[PDB]
Amino acid sequence: SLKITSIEVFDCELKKRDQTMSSYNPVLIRVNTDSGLSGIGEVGLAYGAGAKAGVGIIRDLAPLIVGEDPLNIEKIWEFFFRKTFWGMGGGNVFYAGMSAIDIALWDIKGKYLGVPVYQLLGGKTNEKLRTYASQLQFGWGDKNHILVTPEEYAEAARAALDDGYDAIKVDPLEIDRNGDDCVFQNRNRNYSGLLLADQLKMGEARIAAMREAMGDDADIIVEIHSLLGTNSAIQFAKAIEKYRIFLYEEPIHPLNSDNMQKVSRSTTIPIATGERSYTRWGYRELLEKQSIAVAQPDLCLCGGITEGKKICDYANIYDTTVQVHVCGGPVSTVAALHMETAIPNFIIHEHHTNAMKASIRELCTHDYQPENGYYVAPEQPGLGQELNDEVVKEYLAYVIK
Amino acid sequence: SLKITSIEVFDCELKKRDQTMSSYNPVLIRVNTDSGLSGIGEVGLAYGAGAKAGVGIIRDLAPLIVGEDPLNIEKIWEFFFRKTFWGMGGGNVFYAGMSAIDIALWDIKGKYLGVPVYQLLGGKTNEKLRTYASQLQFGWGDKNHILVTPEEYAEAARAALDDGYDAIKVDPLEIDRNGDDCVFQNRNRNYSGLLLADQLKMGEARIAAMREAMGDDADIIVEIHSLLGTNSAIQFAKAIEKYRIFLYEEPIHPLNSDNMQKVSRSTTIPIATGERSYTRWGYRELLEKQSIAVAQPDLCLCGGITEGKKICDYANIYDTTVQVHVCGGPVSTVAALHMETAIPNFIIHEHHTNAMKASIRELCTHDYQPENGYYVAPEQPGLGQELNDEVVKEYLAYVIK
Amino acid sequence: SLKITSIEVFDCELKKRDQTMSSYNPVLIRVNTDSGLSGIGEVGLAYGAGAKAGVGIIRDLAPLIVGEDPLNIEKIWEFFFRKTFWGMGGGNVFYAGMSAIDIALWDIKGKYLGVPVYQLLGGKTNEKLRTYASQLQFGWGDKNHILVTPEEYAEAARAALDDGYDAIKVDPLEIDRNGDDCVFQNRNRNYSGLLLADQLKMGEARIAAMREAMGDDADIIVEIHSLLGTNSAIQFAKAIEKYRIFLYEEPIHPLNSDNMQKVSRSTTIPIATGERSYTRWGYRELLEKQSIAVAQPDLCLCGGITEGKKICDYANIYDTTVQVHVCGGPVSTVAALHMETAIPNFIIHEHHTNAMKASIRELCTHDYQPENGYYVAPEQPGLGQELNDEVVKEYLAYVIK
Amino acid sequence: SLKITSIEVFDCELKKRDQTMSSYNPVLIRVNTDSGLSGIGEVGLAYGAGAKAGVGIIRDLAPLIVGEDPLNIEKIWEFFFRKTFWGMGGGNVFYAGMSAIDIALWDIKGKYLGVPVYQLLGGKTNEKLRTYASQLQFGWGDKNHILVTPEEYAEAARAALDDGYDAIKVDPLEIDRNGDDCVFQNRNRNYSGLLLADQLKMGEARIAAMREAMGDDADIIVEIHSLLGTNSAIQFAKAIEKYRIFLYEEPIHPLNSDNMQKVSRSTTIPIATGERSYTRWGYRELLEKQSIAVAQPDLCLCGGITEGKKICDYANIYDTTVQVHVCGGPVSTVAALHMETAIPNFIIHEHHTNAMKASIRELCTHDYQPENGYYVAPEQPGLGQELNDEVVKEYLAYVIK
Ligand SMILES: [Mg+2]
Ligand SMILES: [Mg+2]
Ligand SMILES: [Mg+2]
Ligand SMILES: [Mg+2]
Repeated sequence: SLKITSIEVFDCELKKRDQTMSSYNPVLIRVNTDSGLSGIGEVGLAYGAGAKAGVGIIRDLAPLIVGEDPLNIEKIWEFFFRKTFWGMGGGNVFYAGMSAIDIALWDIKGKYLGVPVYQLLGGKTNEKLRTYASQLQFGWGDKNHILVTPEEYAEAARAALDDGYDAIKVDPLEIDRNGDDCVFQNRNRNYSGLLLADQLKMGEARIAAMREAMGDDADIIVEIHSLLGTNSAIQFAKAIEKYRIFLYEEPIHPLNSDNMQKVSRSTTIPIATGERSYTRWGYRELLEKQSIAVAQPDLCLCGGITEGKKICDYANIYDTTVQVHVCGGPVSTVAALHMETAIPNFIIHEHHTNAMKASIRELCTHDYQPENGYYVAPEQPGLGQELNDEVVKEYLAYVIK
Repeated sequence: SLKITSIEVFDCELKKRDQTMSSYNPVLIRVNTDSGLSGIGEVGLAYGAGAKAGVGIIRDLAPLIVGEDPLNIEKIWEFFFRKTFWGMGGGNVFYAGMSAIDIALWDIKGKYLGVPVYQLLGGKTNEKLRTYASQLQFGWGDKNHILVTPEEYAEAARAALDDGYDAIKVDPLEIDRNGDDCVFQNRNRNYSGLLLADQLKMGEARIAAMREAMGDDADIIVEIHSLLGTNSAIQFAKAIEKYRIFLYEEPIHPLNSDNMQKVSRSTTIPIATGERSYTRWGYRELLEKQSIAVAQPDLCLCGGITEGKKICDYANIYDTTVQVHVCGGPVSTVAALHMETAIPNFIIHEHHTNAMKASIRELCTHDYQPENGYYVAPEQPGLGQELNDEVVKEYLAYVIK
Repeated sequence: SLKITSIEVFDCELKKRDQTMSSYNPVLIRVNTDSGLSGIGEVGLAYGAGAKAGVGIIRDLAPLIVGEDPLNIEKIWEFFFRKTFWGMGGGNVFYAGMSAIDIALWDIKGKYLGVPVYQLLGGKTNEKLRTYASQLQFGWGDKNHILVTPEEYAEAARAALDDGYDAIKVDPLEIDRNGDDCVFQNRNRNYSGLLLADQLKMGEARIAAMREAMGDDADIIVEIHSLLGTNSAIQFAKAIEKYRIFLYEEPIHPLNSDNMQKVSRSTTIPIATGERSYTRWGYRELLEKQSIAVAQPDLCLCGGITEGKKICDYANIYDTTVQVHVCGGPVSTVAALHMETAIPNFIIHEHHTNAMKASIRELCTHDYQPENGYYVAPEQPGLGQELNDEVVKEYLAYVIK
Repeated sequence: SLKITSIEVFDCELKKRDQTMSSYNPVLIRVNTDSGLSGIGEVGLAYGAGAKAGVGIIRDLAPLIVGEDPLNIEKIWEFFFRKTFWGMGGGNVFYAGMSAIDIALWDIKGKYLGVPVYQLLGGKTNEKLRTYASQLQFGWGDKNHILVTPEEYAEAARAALDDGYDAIKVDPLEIDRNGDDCVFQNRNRNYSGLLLADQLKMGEARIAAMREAMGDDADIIVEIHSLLGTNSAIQFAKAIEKYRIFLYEEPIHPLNSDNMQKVSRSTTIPIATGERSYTRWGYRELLEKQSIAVAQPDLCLCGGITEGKKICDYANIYDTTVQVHVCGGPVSTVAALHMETAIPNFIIHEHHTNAMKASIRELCTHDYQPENGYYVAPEQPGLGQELNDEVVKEYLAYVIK
């Protein structure tokens, strides 16, 4: 049999190699065994305020499974859920720690059994995966900058379509009229109540310009990053329904599920959420209340592959399809690709604007990128990724033995 | 006006000074200002899997408020909620980081204004605070060890009453037949479904013996630590109803609020929970579904004094009274005392079996202990504690400047 | 320590100095202590039928706290709630009496601690406060008269915008086709059922003329003063949705919360209410039923600053923002300014058309007015207002000793 | 036709004529007409904090109907509801002012038409009215003082039965161990959460002793005066169910109707409330949620005879029967008797322990007292009372002409 021998934690402070990417700190792990099979995982706190907590949570959780059999993945998941105290009252950090370990264990099991992770998740259901260009308020391809003017948003939409995408996502309210970023800066605090005329006009004009540039057929997902409250989310939705919006993502935060239901009932645009929703239990009220068209769990936050699969299976009975949230290192991308290949209720894959950055790509050994708007799964045993040790040795923070 | 100059984070690995306390690791902070006024706070992850994540979250949050005016407490809270990404989909670790900072800010403001924190929370509403002896499964007073036999539990109860308490709390199922601890060990996995006869008998016998030793008048709170599921929680409740139980704490975890409601409707014992429920949003479904008689936020987890007050005020409209959850360092205790002194809907104060332990006491410079089953408020400016520098220098982990 | 020594009640029958303002009777109080620190408050019954009851309620409540420590503000509030009989079945008059006393106690506590009241409410969250010109059916600035013709309403909108406002409020149905006032006269009794064509046309034409005059960007709040019933409120709302209405205030009275929900579900205009809703308990059904976008408690009716803060905190979890209702003397204005400065869910401040009247301004020592559409908080200890004794000595009605 | 010429308001400070009755201050009015017909009414704020507000509200409302035709009772009621501002967000004081006027108008109309008021309410439905001896915690008959010991309560019960009653009401928790009164004093603040063992025992012992002294057949109503909260109300109910309790009155206050429902569902004792519930709107949630077996509007608070009748008629469709709340002057009694004589859903009449007191009796010119546990209706035109001018001249406070 196998025993876990050590877990390495990498604090990937990208600013050390790429000062461009200073808002960014992937947290990667490697779980090693006495057989010599290792697996890699990722804690999904690469952006916002969380990376150092993410490193910490691996230090908290890793000691509990040193010496244990990695193949009992359900048992290990349940132990973390039940026997840690915080497993039964956890959130983004705790479940991110479980997720990272869980991903690595799936990687190990695939290598042990000689097959890609999608085989272990039910086989090749989807041979290729429709993909969108994500977060175009930061540009696409050539012109990468913070976009303010409607013409700039139109240009980014054209760039993405020229790159062979037939779907894009944009947050048209994140960037204020001065070019400040409302996700991370105290700007437009009124967003949580009702929009001002200028703000409604700013957001609608960006979407209008993008729809004009793209034509009618390509799809537009409107990302809101939980910036709006129930009333402004509905207000803005009604202003943009005329542009044929595919999905309306995180119109408000997920903490009040009844408010999510009210948003969904009050616009014709289908609602997506999930990146800030963790475990089956974090989807129960969203699904039961018929509030969402699309679930977007992050496999590096929601409980990993074991739990992600369960969220997908559950979503299916409410006609809710799945786009895994992906915004971190290469490990998140491969976990998503295996999940999406296997699940019958896949809808679309998210290709983040920064997924081609050198400092992200160099963390791992393989590069999986879309071609002409489509992704395919890795075919090697396990996830099909390893860490690039030449780079990650500089990011090694802790070894749990 | 004032400016935050640095935040110190203390990783209190108590095992370094007391090998008996290796299950515990308080996480303390100190927020310093350019006036020389400092405030102290606590991240409520002293037990279970979480301490190192708690250290990390302070590394993540502290840099965002270095240089800012500490007096703008509501603004700082809201910024953490809104502009960090994870504040709108947090959990135990994120909200614990917010809590510690918030508590340190109230300490600063009390010191600045020259009054105890209870004055800033509305004044001296409750002159003294009824207190219970908490967690008697580990003994009380003279005989402190893991208790197994009904007679041992009866002895603990007598010891508590002799110490001047007229209320105790006990988890009569945590310890199995062999003395193993179900909270942190993989024992009695069947607890989440239905109890076996031996287990029902084991728990009831402990309660029965305790009630016999105490007499009818002293109160028994039954703690379940979310060890049971809906069905076993009800099964066990109905077996112990005959002993006149004051509160039933965490019969199940709080992740499914409808199941909490079902428990509440299926026993005559009033339900308490809340140590694993964070922010006002954490209490909305519990209160609206009329599921709980007593809310138990931990001020070092639930969002601090600012948010804890709001939880208390909200609970009041549903006739839900409050016992702050306290299991950590001396900072958690004083935050609790100030809150409980101010709120009209205080019910009882939790005095944990280890809150008198040297290795916990020695973190801070003052003593606050109950007398004749009652607590009173600190009366000095601010929280009424400082760090004991001679001790905590050995625990200093990071300074954010 | 401090003890309350006396409470003065001022029956401000403005007609004694200003026959123009004969519909108006502010009720002010002053609470004095043995330290020489005094605080002022206001009973929010300056208009409609209530002022003499308001004077009476201070006579009823004041004796109960002579000799008591004013710093225990929560204790005093709770005593009035619990131990007066009518505190637990009260309404506008009883809660107005509690509010006035509560405001004065906050004033005292701010002076005692040397800081403005907003500091005690959580600090400076909002540095400036967007303000609307309120009740333009009575004119703005130059032409103050009862407005009937659509051109007159357009003129008042222009006057307000010229005064530097970017938002206005108007009740376009209060004034009937003969210039009578439906709020206080038995006219258009059919309003509670369904509107007649002429009435629908009258109201819509006024709003249309105002939107035309203002342009598209400035905001229009439509005040209904509970004149309409569920069916006519919806009927009228649907007629005016085309003009981009910001808020629809008091479309019906608050006594049937399910009817409020039905109104909210049946129009795209966000609903505001609250001036006739008192205490947390008066908002529970409004919020739970997701009926309101904006809460408008009057701090001189709803339970004061202590309770107002609690209403704001509660509203926030439903994405409900707050505009304090202000239509009385200068004390109401300052209480609102301190509240709005501190709360994270402020949306807009109400500047009533009569807030510049000489006979109102002369009641107090300071004048706080908006500049270019914005208010700021007072900065002196306490509320930042005192009574102007030269004037108010003529209004002194009772001293409770 | 007739015209109202003046309204006299009497501030009945009974302490001026009887120092034993200093807790009580009836507020009476007389409405005079140009025909010489007068009517009398009562503002139901004779106890608790409210009398002077009640005098004031008559000053506020009276001027609005001087000169009007008193026969248009529905019109006058509706005008107060609709055209005063506060009538659509009132409460105890506002609706009490409406009530007093309304009762005086029915007195006038009965006199004008030459028939007792019950005839105008539908006729003599109930020839006699079962009556209970109310509030035995203050003694009955020979021994009138604050009662403490179970034997004292048993003695009160025997005294009532000897007086010909076959039903009593008692609040067994209002008086503490030391004889202090929890209704108006800050004692037993914990009552709003959960009862302590001593308090549960104290209340149960009083009920037990009473049931023993009475025998099984006579009825016991348990009054709680809204002293308990949801959880303690249920706790105490379940302790006294064994004594066969007829009604449980005001187990909690009426501000949260969902909690009232929860109480109703959690005990086998039928719930009564309504003295602190006003207008039909005050009863809607109570009746629809099937929370109450018996409604207890006070006609001097709930909106008078006009509105009281409507409450009775509405309660009927939910099988809710009516006991009018009566604790005030002789006017409240006769209004009750006429209402109860007419309504098909009468259940029992409340005879308060002080309704026979000289200082209350002497306010009016006639005697109406129960006999052998039964009341009958007055038979003279109108209400069947006049003011005793020789007494009330000393209480005259205002005349509105
Ligand atoms: Mg997103
Ligand atoms: Mg616990
Ligand atoms: Mg209004
Ligand atoms: Mg009663």
